[PDB]
Amino acid sequence: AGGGVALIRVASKLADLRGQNEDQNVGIKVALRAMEAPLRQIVLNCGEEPSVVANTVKGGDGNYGYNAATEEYGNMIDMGILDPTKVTRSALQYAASVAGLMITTECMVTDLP
Amino acid sequence: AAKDVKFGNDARVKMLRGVNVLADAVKVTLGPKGRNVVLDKSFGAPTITKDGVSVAREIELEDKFENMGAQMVKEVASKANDAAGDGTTTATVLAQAIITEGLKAVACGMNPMDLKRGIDKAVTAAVEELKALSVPCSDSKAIAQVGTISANSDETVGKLIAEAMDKVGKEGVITVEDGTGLQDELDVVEGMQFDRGYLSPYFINKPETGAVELESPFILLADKKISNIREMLPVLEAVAKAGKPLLIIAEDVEGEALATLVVNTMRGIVKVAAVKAPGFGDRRKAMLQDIATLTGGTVISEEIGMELEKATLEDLGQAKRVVINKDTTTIIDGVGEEAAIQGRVAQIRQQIEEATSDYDREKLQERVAKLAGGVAVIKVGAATEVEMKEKKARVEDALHATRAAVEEGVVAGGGVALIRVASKLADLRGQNEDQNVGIKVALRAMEAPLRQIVLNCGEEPSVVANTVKGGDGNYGYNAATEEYGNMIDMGILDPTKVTRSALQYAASVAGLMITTECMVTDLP
Amino acid sequence: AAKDVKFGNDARVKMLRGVNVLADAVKVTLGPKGRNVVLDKSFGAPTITKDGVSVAREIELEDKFENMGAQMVKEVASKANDAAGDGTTTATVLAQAIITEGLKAVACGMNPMDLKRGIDKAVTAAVEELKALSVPCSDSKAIAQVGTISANSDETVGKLIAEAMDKVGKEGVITVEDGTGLQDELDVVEGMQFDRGYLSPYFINKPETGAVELESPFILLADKKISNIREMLPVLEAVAKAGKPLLIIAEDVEGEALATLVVNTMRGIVKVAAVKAPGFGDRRKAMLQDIATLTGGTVISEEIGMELEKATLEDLGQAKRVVINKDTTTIIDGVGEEAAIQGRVAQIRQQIEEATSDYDREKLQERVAKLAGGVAVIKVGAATEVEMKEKKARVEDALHATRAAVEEGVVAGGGVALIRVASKLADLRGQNEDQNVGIKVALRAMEAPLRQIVLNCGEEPSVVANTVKGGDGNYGYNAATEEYGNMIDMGILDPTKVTRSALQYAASVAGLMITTECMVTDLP
Amino acid sequence: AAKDVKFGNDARVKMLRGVNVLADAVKVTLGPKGRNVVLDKSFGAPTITKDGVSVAREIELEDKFENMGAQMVKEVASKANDAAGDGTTTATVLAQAIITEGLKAVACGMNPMDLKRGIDKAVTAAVEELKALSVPCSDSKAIAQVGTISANSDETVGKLIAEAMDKVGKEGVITVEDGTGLQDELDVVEGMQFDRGYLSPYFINKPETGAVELESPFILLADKKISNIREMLPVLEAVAKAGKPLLIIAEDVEGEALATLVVNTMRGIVKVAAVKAPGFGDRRKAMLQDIATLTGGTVISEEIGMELEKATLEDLGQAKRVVINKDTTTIIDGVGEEAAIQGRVAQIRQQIEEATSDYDREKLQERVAKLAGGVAVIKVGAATEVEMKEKKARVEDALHATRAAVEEGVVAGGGVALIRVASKLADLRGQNEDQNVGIKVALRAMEAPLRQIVLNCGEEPSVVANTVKGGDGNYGYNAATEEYGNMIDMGILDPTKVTRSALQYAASVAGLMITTECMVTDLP
Repeated sequence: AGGGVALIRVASKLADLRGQNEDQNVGIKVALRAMEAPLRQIVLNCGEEPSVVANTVKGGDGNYGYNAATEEYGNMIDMGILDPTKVTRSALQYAASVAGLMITTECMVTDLP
Repeated sequence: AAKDVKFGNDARVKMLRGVNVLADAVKVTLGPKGRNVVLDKSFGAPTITKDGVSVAREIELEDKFENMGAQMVKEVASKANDAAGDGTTTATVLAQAIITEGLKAVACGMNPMDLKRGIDKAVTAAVEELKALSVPCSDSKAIAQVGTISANSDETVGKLIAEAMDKVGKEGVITVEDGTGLQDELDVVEGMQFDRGYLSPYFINKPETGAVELESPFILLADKKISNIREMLPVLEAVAKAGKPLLIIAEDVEGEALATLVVNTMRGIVKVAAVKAPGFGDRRKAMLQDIATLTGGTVISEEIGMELEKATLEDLGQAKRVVINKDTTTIIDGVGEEAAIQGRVAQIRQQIEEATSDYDREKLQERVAKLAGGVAVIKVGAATEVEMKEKKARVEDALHATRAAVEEGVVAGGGVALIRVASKLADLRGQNEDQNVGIKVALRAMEAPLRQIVLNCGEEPSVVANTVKGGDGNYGYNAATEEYGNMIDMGILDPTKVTRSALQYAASVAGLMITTECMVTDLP
Repeated sequence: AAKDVKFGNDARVKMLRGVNVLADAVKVTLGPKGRNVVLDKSFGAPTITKDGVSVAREIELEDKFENMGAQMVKEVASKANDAAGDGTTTATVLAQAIITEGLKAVACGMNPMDLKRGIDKAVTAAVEELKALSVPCSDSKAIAQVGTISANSDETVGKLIAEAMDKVGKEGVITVEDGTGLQDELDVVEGMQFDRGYLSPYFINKPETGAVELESPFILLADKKISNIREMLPVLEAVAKAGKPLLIIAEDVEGEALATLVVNTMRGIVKVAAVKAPGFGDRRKAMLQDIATLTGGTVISEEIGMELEKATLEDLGQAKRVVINKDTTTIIDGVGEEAAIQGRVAQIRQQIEEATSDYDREKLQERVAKLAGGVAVIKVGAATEVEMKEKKARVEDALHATRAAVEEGVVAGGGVALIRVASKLADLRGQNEDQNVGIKVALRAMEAPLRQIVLNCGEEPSVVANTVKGGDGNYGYNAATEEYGNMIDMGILDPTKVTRSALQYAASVAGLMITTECMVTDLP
Repeated sequence: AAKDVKFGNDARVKMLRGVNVLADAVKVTLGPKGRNVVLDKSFGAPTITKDGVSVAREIELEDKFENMGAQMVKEVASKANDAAGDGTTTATVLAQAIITEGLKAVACGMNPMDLKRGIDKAVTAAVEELKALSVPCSDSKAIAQVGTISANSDETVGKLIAEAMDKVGKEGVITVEDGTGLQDELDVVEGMQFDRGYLSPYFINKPETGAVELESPFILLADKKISNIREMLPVLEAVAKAGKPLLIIAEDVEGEALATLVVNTMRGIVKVAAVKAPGFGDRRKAMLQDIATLTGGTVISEEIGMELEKATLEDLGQAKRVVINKDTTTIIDGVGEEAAIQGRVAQIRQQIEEATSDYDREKLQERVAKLAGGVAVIKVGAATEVEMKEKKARVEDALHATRAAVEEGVVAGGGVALIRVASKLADLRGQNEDQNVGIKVALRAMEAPLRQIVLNCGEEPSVVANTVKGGDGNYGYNAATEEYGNMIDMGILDPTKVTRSALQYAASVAGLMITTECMVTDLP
């Protein structure tokens, strides 16, 4: 399902996911909260409240989501708004990759101005 | 002195900046999850508080134009508190919301006069819709429930107020005093109340309530304007000997008489308070004699030929206690004889029969009701002094809220009554598009109190506001428990009078600021 | 005046900065290897001290917001000292630790209201766990041991306190005085104590203890509010002739009467002290007569018809000495006759038999216990005057610590009781993750006192804190000897009351600061 | 290079500032009472002009973001001029008006996407209403009248254009040339025109019209992409010997071939111009052979096996004159034989009969119409050379306006057609209130051209705009005579195409700027 609903749908299913310690648990929630950002941004550009739409999409199940073009809710696959699984997967993995590197960065070296 | 004059947008942004500083400082205290505000003092440690009235009082800004902005909204917000006993915070956040979106619409290019008219129409409609939503508070069961809720789920306070109102009536006079032991008391005494406050703020010796309180005072009664204190000298010196305070009930106290009394009391030479006599014209002189018979004194009028220089302690009336608000004076337990008081009631009660006019009849009925009705005196008891003072505070606040509930009923609390009303007026329109915007500005502003409460809880205001609007009636969001449901059943309610007053006073000043094109003040 | 208003993070970092300056200045004195703090004076040489109370008192910052921060925590920290007799330093370091990690968690994005609730739950649990760890202090052997430890291993002080408490009881009144020779003394005299402190700080003539001390004073007793000093003139002039100080026990002393007395005493014309009468209501008037019979004077009430203008030296009661704390007044060796006092005891003891209610019975038992119980008077002897003053100080401090030990027992000292308790609450959770963080913030903060003590020794706090947590019970690190072992056996212990009070008062203000969103103060 | 990035309001006010500087500079020239604009030059005296196109061209701002604003609107405004032959000034004032009120509404808090959609709906409706108001221009009487009005009331110019269009048809090709005497001429010759402009601006040798003009040129025809100039060397050197210019009609000319030709022509070694071949795919190769037969040359394709290195002057086609616009190429009086041309027409005319598809039939009809239709050549005569050049300019401008009138008719001039249309769409609404505002923004913007014209006259725009709206049809304000009346009868009219194009292109860029949230440019 497109319009960033696949990410928020997946994120809602992993509420019980935990790690080996509390810092890892926070790391999990940081990632799950971040998966709402694409949808929330799309909704913000429409001029609607992201919190309200994100909350409504999470309440539903499956490919239910918010059609940003028509500003109506419904099945995103039936409405013809979909991304290839490869682009959503790649986008998430590559985003998380660099975020992990920057989070674990303690030093930077560059030329003087 | 030379002035600084600003115009239009340049002047409006200054006021907006000013009211934002006041509103933002006050609105953090709103709701059950309200935040603390630390108010500094010159001596000692700072005051930590969640009281929006206490916070508001301190707010004064350096920028002259910004200050004017804040002081304008702050004045009308306190009138809501004087009228209904609550809603300073609520009125300040409502004012901010109307002003912010209003002044934005003025910069948009829309007509300020139409924006104001649209806001006023939306408020007028909202107040009527608010009365429909209002649940009455008639029987003494409901009076107890409202008093109980207002005193933080203390059934003893609701019991006290219900019993007190049962004695002297719903519109009767009730006063709270310090107890003399563990158990509470309730006594009816010869007393009176009239709508005339103190003539100067510097008579106040109880800054918490903001009222003058004199114990075992003498009461001077004079049908005349006291401008000079030279006439008062023989009276004031006679009062000072017995070691008791004084209450001046005259036509007025102006200039040098008022200024000298303020200096004498503030330094602490002789305790005194000055108030105007009730009413005006002929009925003023009639009501002055009611007080004289009640307190057991004598009226000193220039007409008959009696001077203040020749007055003595015997002419002065007396009582056990008196209380004076910004716009109220109360006399508790008068020394006057029962024969004289009952005799005066018989005179006025006969005049009701002889009365030809209705207006004449109605005013005579008010004079006997004040005199023959008396005053209820609740004495709050507790185990220790700290518990007695804390309980007494909850009784006074519950008594104010209960009165307002009895007058105009109660509505759903936590700012849901305003958003409920606002959702019902979606189809409300005006004469033109600028007025239509003015209406929507007002309806959007009515969500601000709830949205603020929800923000202080740490939840998303949009989500909660949207859910409350979806429902009907007294359905709302309980900010304390963070659960939805019927707000009246859950025991979260405001008197209709406080919500109404808060909205009307907020919209009043917002309308004035929106329609302001010029500001004048002294140079820095 | 115009105000400076700050909000949220901007306001919180100001308070954090302020409490850090206070805490860092005070916490260097903590522990047996505590460091010196040099406090400057305008005249003479500076004061070198290791007393956190003396250091704290001086702390005032230039930045208005930072000062507010420091003055907030400083107020509640001194309440722990007033309640338990010790723990200002400990409360200040605990407050800093909770605030630092708390305000960090607020910047993190976590809910301040949940953080506070988690802290409070952790403290409530910690206090219960602290009571379990507490070793009682019942018999007079244990009372001597605690007094001995508190007086720096002086067995003579423990012997004195044990014998004193054996005379008047555990909850009885004990006072320390200057000796008249080498050998110590202990005498029981007709006296009383009640929970009413001085009405103004400027009556204090002993700034070390911070208390009013009057020798051979007269005692005025009046059942009335004394607002004007005009009524006191004939009494004050009569007192001045005999050349003795005065004690005012009235309902209250307000405004001009209080202000004028403060000026007269401070200049040094006539020595006077003012205190409220004990209790309130009807029992206040009963307890005023207990003092009158004890001191051998007469009550001056307006009800019977007695005025302060007509009072004479014969009506005034008298004693040998009186002491007045921030919230306590003590009367030592009253002049009143044995026949009158024993007669008054017989009256009240008969009323206990006639008492229908339990509450009425319990208060009557308190009045006879105060009156018939008397006051123990320890007179500390020594060879020279310097040794007598130094010993007397150790007796007073040991007496405060011993009292607190008798009330709530003793726990392991050197900050190990807090870390021991904290290790036991690892599994403690709340309703949500923000509360869980709040709990861990509090549990981590309980290590701060020990970690600070270890830091002053020059050892690694992490290593010692880790080793203490590994052990069980009263096992801990002796900071003096730098050896591990049983802290109670090694003679390093705090009264449970001081550790409890320090933690609760520290957590109180930390909770308030964490939940603060706005600050208001005057412009610089 | 490092970039300067701005967002939202901060970025929008920069664009608004930029388009205001362009618009204000250009809009002073609008109307018959238009004001002069002095454009500076590095050498010689400045240029005084009332041409908004000339003024616009010069506008470039220092601030990078402001410049972007101006350069955006300036690009789309010139497209209206390229399409319809007029309306750069009009489009710039319309753009300013939509942008100013649009960006204001964005700062209001309204949705930019809805504002744009409302504007577009208003324009779509306006264009349809504009077509209804449009008076057709069909017969040759009306064609003369429009040409006469466009040439400043010169009936000789209208006569020339009417006769020219009567010869080659309404959609036929017409060209203007310098006369050879006093009397005018009109001749039809073998020629063609196709929609392919110059490949680089630096071929332009007539900067007034902004077009390439070559006299007695050779014409190279190649069915290939010419990237390298190494292949052209034997051809270019052969052309240089005869002392004549060259026209390159290839598939494309890219990179080094184009860059080297631009340098060679600009320095003035050999005159050359490069253009793409008409169409694409198979029909491109067909139309290249039409030109070869017309001009009397040979096509050089890689498919058959012919190289540009082996090409000679005989293979090159030839004509008397050629003209090349930004997006048009015209070939005038081809050398090709009448037998070959008529033979080629017979071939394609037979293919129309053999054509199975409609699309195939329609495109074959276009090829014969271009080839067999020919080109009209108006030669403008006058007494002196100064009069001949001035008249020739008026003929070309009148020919552009007449063309546009024949295509889509004519509407009332002086900006009254826009305000007339705008008054008819008062009831037009959208899906929500933000779209409704977007509609009104567009309708209010349509008054700007008239209001500007009236302002330049020195009259009050509000008064005139209000009077024109009150009337109906083609009633309007004649800015030249300062009298009201029927604008079509008074001889003040624009082609419907220029008013339509100006409005659509203005609304296009305004919609883009309104919906812009970010800007990126190089640092200063």
